[PDB]
Amino acid sequence: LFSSILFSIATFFSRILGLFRDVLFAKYFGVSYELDAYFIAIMFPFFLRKVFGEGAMSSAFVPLYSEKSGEEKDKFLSSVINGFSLIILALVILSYFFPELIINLFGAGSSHETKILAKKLLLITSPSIYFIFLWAISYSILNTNNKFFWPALTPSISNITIIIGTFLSTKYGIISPTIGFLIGSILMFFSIIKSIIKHKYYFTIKHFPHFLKLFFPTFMTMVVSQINTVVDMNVVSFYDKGSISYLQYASRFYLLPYGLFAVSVSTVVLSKISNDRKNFNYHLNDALKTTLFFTIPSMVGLIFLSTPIIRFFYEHGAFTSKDTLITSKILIAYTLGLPFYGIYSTISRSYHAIKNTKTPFIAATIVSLSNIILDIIFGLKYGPIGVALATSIAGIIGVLYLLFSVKTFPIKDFLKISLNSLIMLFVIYLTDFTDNEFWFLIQILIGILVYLIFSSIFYRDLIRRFL
Ligand SMILES: CCCCCCCC/C=C\CCCCCCCC(=O)OC[C@@H](O)CO
Ligand SMILES: CCCCCCCC/C=C\CCCCCCCC(=O)OC[C@H](O)CO
Ligand SMILES: CCCCCCCC/C=C\CCCCCCCC(=O)OC[C@H](O)CO
Ligand SMILES: [Ca+2]
Ligand SMILES: [Ca+2]
Ligand SMILES: [Ca+2]
Ligand SMILES: [Cl-]
Ligand SMILES: [Cl-]
Ligand SMILES: [Cl-]
Ligand SMILES: [Cl-]
Ligand SMILES: [Cl-]
Ligand code: NA
Ligand code: NA
Ligand SMILES: [Zn+2]
Repeated sequence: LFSSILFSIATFFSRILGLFRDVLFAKYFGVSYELDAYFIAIMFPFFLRKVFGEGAMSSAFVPLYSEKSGEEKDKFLSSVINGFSLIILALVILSYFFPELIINLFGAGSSHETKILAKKLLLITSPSIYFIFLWAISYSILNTNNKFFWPALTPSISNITIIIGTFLSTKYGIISPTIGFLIGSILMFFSIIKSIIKHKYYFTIKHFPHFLKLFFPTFMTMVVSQINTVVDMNVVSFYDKGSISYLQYASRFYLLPYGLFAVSVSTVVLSKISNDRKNFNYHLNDALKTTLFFTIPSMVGLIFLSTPIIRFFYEHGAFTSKDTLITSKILIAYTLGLPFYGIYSTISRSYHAIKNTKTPFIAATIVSLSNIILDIIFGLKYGPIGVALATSIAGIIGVLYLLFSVKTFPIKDFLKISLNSLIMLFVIYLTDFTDNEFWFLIQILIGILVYLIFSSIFYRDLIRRFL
Protein backbone atom coordinates (compact mmCIF):
# COMPACT_ATOMS: atom_id res chain seq x y z
CA LEU A 1 0.00 0.00 0.00
CA PHE A 2 3.00 2.28 0.48
CA SER A 3 3.53 2.30 -3.29
CA SER A 4 -0.15 3.21 -3.67
CA ILE A 5 0.12 6.25 -1.38
CA LEU A 6 3.39 7.20 -3.09
CA PHE A 7 1.71 7.01 -6.50
CA SER A 8 -1.11 9.27 -5.29
CA ILE A 9 1.37 11.92 -4.13
CA ALA A 10 3.17 11.55 -7.46
CA THR A 11 -0.08 11.90 -9.39
CA PHE A 12 -1.17 14.98 -7.44
CA PHE A 13 2.06 16.86 -8.15
CA SER A 14 2.03 15.65 -11.77
CA ARG A 15 -1.43 17.21 -12.12
CA ILE A 16 -0.28 20.44 -10.42
CA LEU A 17 2.72 20.63 -12.75
CA GLY A 18 0.41 20.52 -15.76
CA LEU A 19 -1.64 23.28 -14.15
CA PHE A 20 1.50 25.38 -13.66
CA ARG A 21 2.38 24.88 -17.34
CA ASP A 22 -1.00 26.35 -18.32
CA VAL A 23 -0.63 29.17 -15.77
CA LEU A 24 2.59 30.16 -17.54
CA PHE A 25 0.95 29.96 -20.97
CA ALA A 26 -1.65 32.44 -19.72
CA LYS A 27 1.01 34.75 -18.31
CA TYR A 28 3.43 34.61 -21.25
CA PHE A 29 0.97 34.31 -24.16
CA GLY A 30 -2.52 34.81 -22.78
CA VAL A 31 -5.17 34.14 -25.42
CA SER A 32 -3.99 34.69 -28.98
CA TYR A 33 -3.79 33.42 -32.53
CA GLU A 34 -0.21 32.36 -31.78
CA LEU A 35 -1.23 30.07 -28.93
CA ASP A 36 -4.01 28.72 -31.15
CA ALA A 37 -1.23 27.84 -33.58
CA TYR A 38 0.77 26.08 -30.86
CA PHE A 39 -2.22 23.95 -29.87
CA ILE A 40 -2.90 23.09 -33.52
CA ALA A 41 0.72 22.00 -33.97
CA ILE A 42 0.88 19.83 -30.82
CA MET A 43 -2.59 18.31 -31.06
CA PHE A 44 -1.64 15.32 -33.23
CA PRO A 45 1.21 14.17 -30.93
CA PHE A 46 -0.95 15.07 -27.93
CA PHE A 47 -3.85 13.08 -29.38
CA LEU A 48 -1.55 10.12 -30.09
CA ARG A 49 -0.33 10.11 -26.48
CA LYS A 50 -3.97 10.01 -25.37
CA VAL A 51 -4.64 6.98 -27.57
CA PHE A 52 -1.54 5.19 -26.27
CA GLY A 53 -2.69 6.17 -22.78
CA GLU A 54 -5.88 4.20 -23.36
CA GLY A 55 -3.65 1.20 -24.14
CA ALA A 56 -3.52 1.21 -27.95
CA MET A 57 0.09 0.01 -28.11
CA SER A 58 0.14 -2.27 -25.06
CA SER A 59 -3.07 -4.01 -26.14
CA ALA A 60 -1.25 -5.66 -29.06
CA PHE A 61 2.42 -5.47 -28.07
CA VAL A 62 2.15 -7.08 -24.61
CA PRO A 63 0.57 -10.41 -25.68
CA LEU A 64 2.71 -10.77 -28.82
CA TYR A 65 5.92 -9.83 -27.01
CA SER A 66 5.29 -11.95 -23.90
CA GLU A 67 4.47 -15.08 -25.94
CA LYS A 68 7.94 -15.03 -27.52
CA SER A 69 11.32 -16.00 -26.11
CA GLY A 70 15.02 -15.79 -26.79
CA GLU A 71 16.06 -13.84 -29.85
CA GLU A 72 12.57 -14.13 -31.36
CA LYS A 73 11.63 -11.55 -28.73
CA ASP A 74 14.33 -9.23 -30.08
CA LYS A 75 13.28 -9.95 -33.66
CA PHE A 76 9.66 -9.14 -32.83
CA LEU A 77 10.66 -5.87 -31.17
CA SER A 78 12.88 -4.96 -34.13
CA SER A 79 10.03 -5.73 -36.52
CA VAL A 80 7.74 -3.31 -34.65
CA ILE A 81 10.31 -0.50 -34.44
CA ASN A 82 11.46 -0.91 -38.05
CA GLY A 83 7.91 -1.00 -39.39
CA PHE A 84 6.75 2.07 -37.47
CA SER A 85 9.96 3.97 -38.21
CA LEU A 86 9.18 3.48 -41.91
CA ILE A 87 5.54 4.57 -41.65
CA ILE A 88 6.35 7.53 -39.39
CA LEU A 89 9.25 8.76 -41.54
CA ALA A 90 6.95 8.71 -44.58
CA LEU A 91 4.28 10.71 -42.76
CA VAL A 92 6.71 13.26 -41.29
CA ILE A 93 8.07 13.91 -44.79
CA LEU A 94 4.51 14.25 -46.07
CA SER A 95 3.82 16.57 -43.12
CA TYR A 96 6.69 18.84 -44.20
CA PHE A 97 5.38 19.04 -47.75
CA PHE A 98 1.64 19.19 -46.93
CA PRO A 99 1.20 20.55 -43.39
CA GLU A 100 -2.30 21.77 -44.30
CA LEU A 101 -3.49 18.16 -43.94
CA ILE A 102 -2.77 18.17 -40.20
CA ILE A 103 -3.60 21.87 -39.74
CA ASN A 104 -7.05 21.63 -41.32
CA LEU A 105 -7.73 18.55 -39.18
CA PHE A 106 -7.65 20.64 -35.98
CA GLY A 107 -7.87 24.27 -37.07
CA ALA A 108 -9.57 24.39 -40.46
CA GLY A 109 -11.38 27.59 -39.51
CA SER A 110 -8.40 29.45 -38.08
CA SER A 111 -7.11 32.64 -39.67
CA HIS A 112 -4.38 32.91 -42.30
CA GLU A 113 -1.76 34.11 -39.81
CA THR A 114 -2.64 31.19 -37.52
CA LYS A 115 -2.19 28.51 -40.20
CA ILE A 116 1.08 30.02 -41.45
CA LEU A 117 2.49 29.92 -37.93
CA ALA A 118 1.15 26.41 -37.28
CA LYS A 119 2.91 25.22 -40.43
CA LYS A 120 6.21 26.53 -39.03
CA LEU A 121 5.59 24.97 -35.60
CA LEU A 122 4.57 21.63 -37.14
CA LEU A 123 8.09 21.23 -38.53
CA ILE A 124 9.16 20.98 -34.88
CA THR A 125 6.26 18.96 -33.41
CA SER A 126 5.81 16.40 -36.20
CA PRO A 127 9.06 14.50 -35.39
CA SER A 128 7.89 14.11 -31.77
CA ILE A 129 5.50 11.42 -33.05
CA TYR A 130 8.46 9.10 -33.63
CA PHE A 131 9.63 9.52 -30.03
CA ILE A 132 6.09 9.08 -28.71
CA PHE A 133 5.79 5.73 -30.50
CA LEU A 134 9.16 4.61 -29.13
CA TRP A 135 8.12 5.83 -25.68
CA ALA A 136 4.90 3.82 -25.97
CA ILE A 137 6.79 0.67 -27.00
CA SER A 138 9.27 1.00 -24.13
CA TYR A 139 6.32 1.64 -21.81
CA SER A 140 4.77 -1.66 -22.91
CA ILE A 141 8.02 -3.58 -22.39
CA LEU A 142 8.31 -2.15 -18.88
CA ASN A 143 4.72 -3.22 -18.17
CA THR A 144 5.51 -6.83 -19.10
CA ASN A 145 8.34 -6.64 -16.54
CA ASN A 146 5.90 -5.30 -13.91
CA LYS A 147 7.16 -1.71 -13.89
CA PHE A 148 4.31 0.79 -13.56
CA PHE A 149 5.17 3.53 -11.05
CA TRP A 150 8.08 5.33 -12.72
CA PRO A 151 6.93 4.99 -16.36
CA ALA A 152 3.65 6.68 -15.43
CA LEU A 153 5.50 9.80 -14.25
CA THR A 154 7.56 10.35 -17.41
CA PRO A 155 5.00 12.76 -18.97
CA SER A 156 6.10 15.24 -16.28
CA ILE A 157 9.42 15.45 -18.16
CA SER A 158 7.63 17.04 -21.12
CA ASN A 159 5.79 19.55 -18.91
CA ILE A 160 9.10 20.70 -17.42
CA THR A 161 10.66 21.23 -20.85
CA ILE A 162 7.60 23.11 -22.11
CA ILE A 163 7.71 25.24 -18.95
CA ILE A 164 11.38 26.04 -19.59
CA GLY A 165 10.55 26.91 -23.19
CA THR A 166 7.72 29.15 -22.00
CA PHE A 167 10.17 31.03 -19.77
CA LEU A 168 12.49 31.53 -22.75
CA SER A 169 9.63 32.80 -24.94
CA THR A 170 10.37 36.40 -23.91
CA LYS A 171 13.37 36.06 -26.26
CA TYR A 172 12.10 33.74 -29.02
CA GLY A 173 8.30 33.74 -28.84
CA ILE A 174 5.94 30.81 -29.28
CA ILE A 175 8.59 28.66 -30.97
CA SER A 176 10.32 28.22 -27.60
CA PRO A 177 7.60 26.12 -25.90
CA THR A 178 7.14 24.32 -29.22
CA ILE A 179 10.80 23.27 -29.13
CA GLY A 180 10.21 22.41 -25.48
CA PHE A 181 7.42 20.06 -26.56
CA LEU A 182 9.73 18.26 -29.00
CA ILE A 183 12.59 18.03 -26.51
CA GLY A 184 10.09 16.80 -23.94
CA SER A 185 9.11 13.88 -26.16
CA ILE A 186 12.78 13.03 -26.74
CA LEU A 187 13.68 13.08 -23.04
CA MET A 188 10.55 11.11 -22.13
CA PHE A 189 11.80 8.37 -24.45
CA PHE A 190 15.41 8.60 -23.23
CA SER A 191 14.17 8.23 -19.64
CA ILE A 192 13.14 4.62 -20.44
CA ILE A 193 15.34 3.85 -23.45
CA LYS A 194 17.07 0.94 -21.70
CA SER A 195 13.99 -1.26 -22.08
CA ILE A 196 14.47 -1.10 -25.86
CA ILE A 197 18.26 -0.97 -26.30
CA LYS A 198 18.81 -3.97 -24.03
CA HIS A 199 17.58 -5.93 -27.08
CA LYS A 200 19.77 -6.85 -30.01
CA TYR A 201 18.81 -5.02 -33.20
CA TYR A 202 17.68 -7.07 -36.19
CA PHE A 203 17.24 -5.73 -39.73
CA THR A 204 13.81 -7.31 -40.09
CA ILE A 205 10.11 -6.54 -40.37
CA LYS A 206 9.12 -10.22 -40.35
CA HIS A 207 6.61 -9.86 -37.50
CA PHE A 208 5.33 -6.39 -38.45
CA PRO A 209 2.35 -7.59 -40.54
CA HIS A 210 1.40 -9.94 -37.69
CA PHE A 211 1.51 -7.10 -35.16
CA LEU A 212 -0.47 -4.70 -37.38
CA LYS A 213 -3.28 -7.25 -37.72
CA LEU A 214 -3.85 -7.02 -33.95
CA PHE A 215 -2.75 -3.40 -33.46
CA PHE A 216 -4.58 -1.44 -36.15
CA PRO A 217 -8.20 -2.52 -35.49
CA THR A 218 -7.84 -1.62 -31.81
CA PHE A 219 -5.81 1.51 -32.57
CA MET A 220 -8.57 2.83 -34.85
CA THR A 221 -11.27 1.92 -32.32
CA MET A 222 -9.43 4.04 -29.76
CA VAL A 223 -8.89 6.86 -32.27
CA VAL A 224 -12.63 7.00 -32.95
CA SER A 225 -13.56 6.78 -29.27
CA GLN A 226 -11.37 9.84 -28.55
CA ILE A 227 -12.53 11.75 -31.63
CA ASN A 228 -14.68 14.27 -29.75
CA THR A 229 -11.39 15.95 -28.84
CA VAL A 230 -10.70 16.64 -32.52
CA VAL A 231 -14.25 17.75 -33.35
CA ASP A 232 -14.37 20.15 -30.38
CA MET A 233 -11.22 21.89 -31.56
CA ASN A 234 -12.06 21.95 -35.27
CA VAL A 235 -15.53 23.40 -34.63
CA VAL A 236 -14.24 26.20 -32.40
CA SER A 237 -11.47 27.05 -34.87
CA PHE A 238 -14.23 28.66 -36.96
CA TYR A 239 -15.07 31.11 -34.15
CA ASP A 240 -13.02 34.19 -33.20
CA LYS A 241 -9.24 33.99 -32.96
CA GLY A 242 -8.23 32.67 -29.56
CA SER A 243 -11.23 30.32 -29.36
CA ILE A 244 -8.96 27.26 -29.44
CA SER A 245 -6.93 28.76 -26.60
CA TYR A 246 -10.03 29.56 -24.52
CA LEU A 247 -11.20 25.96 -24.85
CA GLN A 248 -7.81 24.63 -23.72
CA TYR A 249 -7.58 26.96 -20.71
CA ALA A 250 -11.08 26.03 -19.53
CA SER A 251 -11.00 22.31 -20.35
CA ARG A 252 -7.50 21.75 -18.97
CA PHE A 253 -8.51 23.31 -15.66
CA TYR A 254 -11.84 21.46 -15.56
CA LEU A 255 -10.08 18.12 -16.00
CA LEU A 256 -8.70 18.54 -12.46
CA PRO A 257 -12.05 18.36 -10.60
CA TYR A 258 -13.32 15.96 -13.27
CA GLY A 259 -10.52 13.47 -12.73
CA LEU A 260 -10.79 13.72 -8.94
CA PHE A 261 -14.56 13.78 -8.36
CA ALA A 262 -16.13 12.29 -11.50
CA VAL A 263 -13.76 9.29 -11.64
CA SER A 264 -11.21 8.72 -8.91
CA VAL A 265 -13.30 8.90 -5.72
CA SER A 266 -15.58 6.06 -6.83
CA THR A 267 -12.84 3.66 -7.99
CA VAL A 268 -12.38 1.74 -4.73
CA VAL A 269 -16.11 1.05 -4.34
CA LEU A 270 -16.35 0.03 -8.00
CA SER A 271 -13.46 -2.39 -7.50
CA LYS A 272 -15.61 -4.54 -5.19
CA ILE A 273 -18.07 -5.46 -7.95
CA SER A 274 -15.70 -7.77 -9.82
CA ASN A 275 -15.27 -9.94 -6.71
CA ASP A 276 -18.95 -9.77 -5.66
CA ARG A 277 -20.89 -9.81 -8.92
CA LYS A 278 -24.09 -11.22 -7.41
CA ASN A 279 -24.51 -8.05 -5.31
CA PHE A 280 -24.15 -5.75 -8.32
CA ASN A 281 -27.14 -3.53 -7.50
CA TYR A 282 -26.00 -2.87 -3.93
CA HIS A 283 -22.43 -2.04 -4.93
CA LEU A 284 -23.51 0.16 -7.85
CA ASN A 285 -25.79 2.19 -5.58
CA ASP A 286 -22.92 2.44 -3.09
CA ALA A 287 -20.65 3.79 -5.82
CA LEU A 288 -23.30 6.20 -7.12
CA LYS A 289 -23.82 7.67 -3.65
CA THR A 290 -20.07 8.29 -3.39
CA THR A 291 -19.92 9.99 -6.80
CA LEU A 292 -22.88 12.23 -5.99
CA PHE A 293 -21.45 13.04 -2.55
CA PHE A 294 -18.45 14.72 -4.21
CA THR A 295 -19.64 15.95 -7.62
CA ILE A 296 -22.78 17.82 -6.53
CA PRO A 297 -21.15 20.12 -3.92
CA SER A 298 -18.11 20.50 -6.18
CA MET A 299 -20.30 21.56 -9.10
CA VAL A 300 -22.12 24.13 -6.97
CA GLY A 301 -18.93 25.52 -5.44
CA LEU A 302 -17.01 25.59 -8.72
CA ILE A 303 -19.77 27.41 -10.59
CA PHE A 304 -20.36 29.97 -7.84
CA LEU A 305 -16.62 30.69 -7.56
CA SER A 306 -15.61 30.14 -11.20
CA THR A 307 -14.52 33.74 -11.85
CA PRO A 308 -12.29 34.22 -8.77
CA ILE A 309 -10.79 30.75 -9.36
CA ILE A 310 -9.90 31.51 -12.99
CA ARG A 311 -8.61 34.95 -11.98
CA PHE A 312 -6.39 33.49 -9.27
CA PHE A 313 -4.75 30.91 -11.54
CA TYR A 314 -4.71 32.49 -15.02
CA GLU A 315 -5.13 36.28 -14.82
CA HIS A 316 -1.48 37.31 -14.93
CA GLY A 317 0.68 38.94 -17.59
CA ALA A 318 -0.96 38.61 -21.01
CA PHE A 319 -4.17 36.99 -19.66
CA THR A 320 -6.68 39.83 -19.36
CA SER A 321 -9.93 40.61 -17.54
CA LYS A 322 -11.73 39.80 -20.79
CA ASP A 323 -10.00 36.41 -20.89
CA THR A 324 -11.11 35.70 -17.32
CA LEU A 325 -14.72 36.61 -18.12
CA ILE A 326 -14.87 34.24 -21.09
CA THR A 327 -12.86 31.36 -19.64
CA SER A 328 -15.01 31.45 -16.50
CA LYS A 329 -18.19 31.08 -18.56
CA ILE A 330 -16.71 28.11 -20.43
CA LEU A 331 -15.71 26.48 -17.14
CA ILE A 332 -19.29 26.84 -15.87
CA ALA A 333 -20.55 25.23 -19.08
CA TYR A 334 -18.28 22.22 -18.49
CA THR A 335 -18.96 22.07 -14.75
CA LEU A 336 -22.71 21.65 -15.29
CA GLY A 337 -21.85 18.20 -16.67
CA LEU A 338 -19.64 17.08 -13.78
CA PRO A 339 -22.23 15.04 -11.80
CA PHE A 340 -23.62 13.56 -15.02
CA TYR A 341 -20.21 12.37 -16.20
CA GLY A 342 -19.57 11.12 -12.68
CA ILE A 343 -22.73 9.02 -12.82
CA TYR A 344 -21.85 8.03 -16.38
CA SER A 345 -18.35 6.90 -15.41
CA THR A 346 -19.64 5.01 -12.37
CA ILE A 347 -22.30 3.00 -14.23
CA SER A 348 -20.03 2.38 -17.23
CA ARG A 349 -17.15 0.98 -15.18
CA SER A 350 -19.55 -1.09 -13.06
CA TYR A 351 -20.79 -2.72 -16.26
CA HIS A 352 -17.20 -3.44 -17.30
CA ALA A 353 -16.61 -4.93 -13.85
CA ILE A 354 -19.20 -7.62 -14.66
CA LYS A 355 -18.06 -8.14 -18.30
CA ASN A 356 -20.85 -6.16 -20.00
CA THR A 357 -19.12 -4.26 -22.80
CA LYS A 358 -22.22 -3.83 -24.98
CA THR A 359 -24.16 -1.39 -22.78
CA PRO A 360 -21.12 0.85 -22.10
CA PHE A 361 -20.36 0.82 -25.83
CA ILE A 362 -23.88 1.91 -26.82
CA ALA A 363 -23.80 4.63 -24.16
CA ALA A 364 -20.40 5.85 -25.37
CA THR A 365 -21.69 5.92 -28.96
CA ILE A 366 -24.74 7.94 -27.87
CA VAL A 367 -22.53 10.41 -25.98
CA SER A 368 -20.10 10.73 -28.89
CA LEU A 369 -22.76 11.25 -31.57
CA SER A 370 -24.70 13.63 -29.32
CA ASN A 371 -21.50 15.58 -28.67
CA ILE A 372 -20.71 15.85 -32.38
CA ILE A 373 -24.21 16.98 -33.38
CA LEU A 374 -24.44 19.47 -30.52
CA ASP A 375 -20.94 20.74 -31.33
CA ILE A 376 -22.19 21.50 -34.85
CA ILE A 377 -25.31 23.32 -33.64
CA PHE A 378 -24.11 25.10 -30.50
CA GLY A 379 -20.37 25.17 -31.23
CA LEU A 380 -20.56 26.88 -34.62
CA LYS A 381 -23.19 29.27 -33.26
CA TYR A 382 -21.63 30.26 -29.91
CA GLY A 383 -17.96 29.23 -30.05
CA PRO A 384 -16.18 27.73 -27.03
CA ILE A 385 -19.09 28.12 -24.59
CA GLY A 386 -21.34 26.29 -27.04
CA VAL A 387 -18.84 23.45 -27.41
CA ALA A 388 -18.47 23.14 -23.63
CA LEU A 389 -22.26 23.10 -23.25
CA ALA A 390 -22.58 20.46 -25.98
CA THR A 391 -20.16 18.25 -24.05
CA SER A 392 -22.23 18.57 -20.86
CA ILE A 393 -25.57 17.94 -22.60
CA ALA A 394 -24.06 14.90 -24.31
CA GLY A 395 -23.23 13.54 -20.86
CA ILE A 396 -26.81 14.11 -19.69
CA ILE A 397 -28.04 12.11 -22.69
CA GLY A 398 -25.60 9.31 -21.91
CA VAL A 399 -26.76 9.28 -18.29
CA LEU A 400 -30.42 9.02 -19.31
CA TYR A 401 -29.63 5.97 -21.45
CA LEU A 402 -27.58 4.28 -18.72
CA LEU A 403 -30.18 5.02 -16.03
CA PHE A 404 -32.87 3.47 -18.18
CA SER A 405 -30.49 0.49 -18.48
CA VAL A 406 -29.55 -0.21 -14.85
CA LYS A 407 -32.99 0.88 -13.59
CA THR A 408 -31.53 1.84 -10.22
CA PHE A 409 -30.46 5.07 -8.58
CA PRO A 410 -30.06 6.22 -4.88
CA ILE A 411 -32.80 8.84 -4.96
CA LYS A 412 -32.99 9.48 -1.21
CA ASP A 413 -29.25 10.14 -0.93
CA PHE A 414 -29.25 12.32 -4.05
CA LEU A 415 -31.87 14.53 -2.39
CA LYS A 416 -29.95 14.67 0.91
CA ILE A 417 -26.67 15.51 -0.85
CA SER A 418 -28.43 18.19 -2.91
CA LEU A 419 -29.95 19.81 0.19
CA ASN A 420 -26.57 19.85 1.94
CA SER A 421 -25.04 21.39 -1.19
CA LEU A 422 -27.71 24.12 -1.29
CA ILE A 423 -27.24 24.83 2.41
CA MET A 424 -23.53 25.12 1.59
CA LEU A 425 -24.38 27.45 -1.30
CA PHE A 426 -26.53 29.68 0.92
CA VAL A 427 -23.66 30.10 3.39
CA ILE A 428 -20.91 30.82 0.85
CA TYR A 429 -23.27 33.38 -0.69
CA LEU A 430 -23.55 35.09 2.71
CA THR A 431 -19.75 35.22 3.06
CA ASP A 432 -19.46 36.93 -0.35
CA PHE A 433 -18.71 40.51 0.66
CA THR A 434 -15.04 41.54 0.60
CA ASP A 435 -14.23 41.11 -3.12
CA ASN A 436 -10.62 40.46 -2.08
CA GLU A 437 -8.89 38.34 -4.73
CA PHE A 438 -7.93 35.59 -2.25
CA TRP A 439 -11.21 35.44 -0.31
CA PHE A 440 -12.52 32.60 -2.49
CA LEU A 441 -10.00 30.29 -0.79
CA ILE A 442 -11.66 30.93 2.58
CA GLN A 443 -15.10 30.45 1.03
CA ILE A 444 -13.95 27.03 -0.19
CA LEU A 445 -12.95 26.09 3.36
CA ILE A 446 -16.21 27.49 4.76
CA GLY A 447 -18.14 25.63 2.08
CA ILE A 448 -16.39 22.35 2.86
CA LEU A 449 -16.95 22.77 6.60
CA VAL A 450 -20.64 23.66 6.19
CA TYR A 451 -21.12 20.73 3.81
CA LEU A 452 -19.46 18.22 6.13
CA ILE A 453 -21.27 19.54 9.21
CA PHE A 454 -24.68 19.10 7.59
CA SER A 455 -23.53 15.84 6.00
CA SER A 456 -22.84 14.59 9.53
CA ILE A 457 -26.31 15.68 10.66
CA PHE A 458 -28.11 13.84 7.86
CA TYR A 459 -25.80 10.81 8.14
CA ARG A 460 -25.43 10.71 11.93
CA ASP A 461 -26.75 7.15 12.19
CA LEU A 462 -24.43 6.01 9.39
CA ILE A 463 -21.39 7.67 10.99
CA ARG A 464 -22.09 5.87 14.27
CA ARG A 465 -22.01 2.41 12.67
CA PHE A 466 -18.82 3.34 10.82
CA LEU A 467 -17.35 4.87 13.99
C1 LIG B 1 14.36 7.20 -38.39
C2 LIG B 1 12.98 7.75 -38.76
C3 LIG B 1 12.74 9.06 -38.01
C4 LIG B 1 11.37 9.61 -38.37
C5 LIG B 1 11.41 11.14 -38.39
C6 LIG B 1 11.76 11.68 -37.01
C7 LIG B 1 13.21 12.17 -36.96
C8 LIG B 1 13.95 11.45 -35.84
C9 LIG B 1 15.43 11.84 -35.87
C10 LIG B 1 16.35 11.09 -35.29
C11 LIG B 1 15.95 9.80 -34.57
C12 LIG B 1 17.15 9.28 -33.78
C13 LIG B 1 16.67 8.52 -32.54
C14 LIG B 1 17.00 7.04 -32.69
C15 LIG B 1 16.39 6.27 -31.51
C16 LIG B 1 16.95 4.84 -31.46
C17 LIG B 1 16.19 3.91 -32.41
C18 LIG B 1 15.88 2.61 -31.67
O1 LIG B 1 14.94 2.55 -30.96
O2 LIG B 1 16.70 1.48 -31.83
C19 LIG B 1 16.28 0.36 -31.09
C20 LIG B 1 17.18 -0.84 -31.42
O3 LIG B 1 18.50 -0.53 -31.10
C21 LIG B 1 16.74 -2.06 -30.60
O4 LIG B 1 15.64 -2.68 -31.22
C1 LIG C 1 2.83 13.09 -39.33
C2 LIG C 1 3.17 11.76 -38.65
C3 LIG C 1 1.92 10.90 -38.54
C4 LIG C 1 2.31 9.49 -38.10
C5 LIG C 1 1.06 8.64 -37.90
C6 LIG C 1 1.46 7.21 -37.51
C7 LIG C 1 0.21 6.37 -37.26
C8 LIG C 1 0.48 4.92 -37.66
C9 LIG C 1 -0.55 4.01 -36.98
C10 LIG C 1 -0.79 2.79 -37.43
C11 LIG C 1 -0.07 2.22 -38.65
C12 LIG C 1 -0.76 2.69 -39.92
C13 LIG C 1 -0.57 1.66 -41.03
C14 LIG C 1 -1.73 0.67 -41.01
C15 LIG C 1 -1.58 -0.27 -42.21
C16 LIG C 1 -2.80 -1.18 -42.31
C17 LIG C 1 -2.84 -2.12 -41.10
C18 LIG C 1 -3.64 -3.37 -41.46
O1 LIG C 1 -3.38 -3.98 -42.44
O2 LIG C 1 -4.69 -3.79 -40.63
C19 LIG C 1 -5.34 -4.95 -41.08
C20 LIG C 1 -6.61 -5.15 -40.27
O3 LIG C 1 -6.80 -6.52 -40.04
C21 LIG C 1 -7.80 -4.59 -41.05
O4 LIG C 1 -8.83 -4.25 -40.16
C1 LIG D 1 -8.28 25.04 -1.05
C2 LIG D 1 -8.45 25.36 0.43
C3 LIG D 1 -7.08 25.44 1.10
C4 LIG D 1 -6.45 26.80 0.83
C5 LIG D 1 -5.92 27.38 2.15
C6 LIG D 1 -5.52 28.83 1.94
C7 LIG D 1 -5.29 29.50 3.30
C8 LIG D 1 -5.77 30.94 3.25
C9 LIG D 1 -4.88 31.74 2.30
C10 LIG D 1 -5.15 33.01 2.04
C11 LIG D 1 -6.35 33.69 2.69
C12 LIG D 1 -6.36 35.18 2.32
C13 LIG D 1 -7.73 35.77 2.67
C14 LIG D 1 -7.71 37.28 2.47
C15 LIG D 1 -9.06 37.87 2.87
C16 LIG D 1 -9.06 39.38 2.64
C17 LIG D 1 -9.06 40.11 3.98
C18 LIG D 1 -9.33 41.60 3.75
O1 LIG D 1 -8.43 42.37 3.74
O2 LIG D 1 -10.64 42.05 3.55
C19 LIG D 1 -10.75 43.43 3.34
C20 LIG D 1 -12.22 43.84 3.32
O3 LIG D 1 -12.33 45.21 3.60
C21 LIG D 1 -12.99 43.04 4.37
O4 LIG D 1 -14.03 43.82 4.88
CA1 LIG E 1 -5.05 38.23 -26.26
CA1 LIG F 1 17.79 -10.72 -26.56
CA1 LIG G 1 -3.60 39.33 -11.62
CL1 LIG H 1 -4.76 37.33 -31.46
CL1 LIG I 1 13.04 -14.86 -23.13
CL1 LIG J 1 0.96 21.65 -23.86
CL1 LIG K 1 4.04 -11.45 -34.02
CL1 LIG L 1 4.65 -14.93 -35.12
NA1 NA M 1 -0.96 38.82 -27.38
NA1 NA N 1 -14.19 33.01 -38.12
ZN1 LIG O 1 4.89 -12.72 -35.67
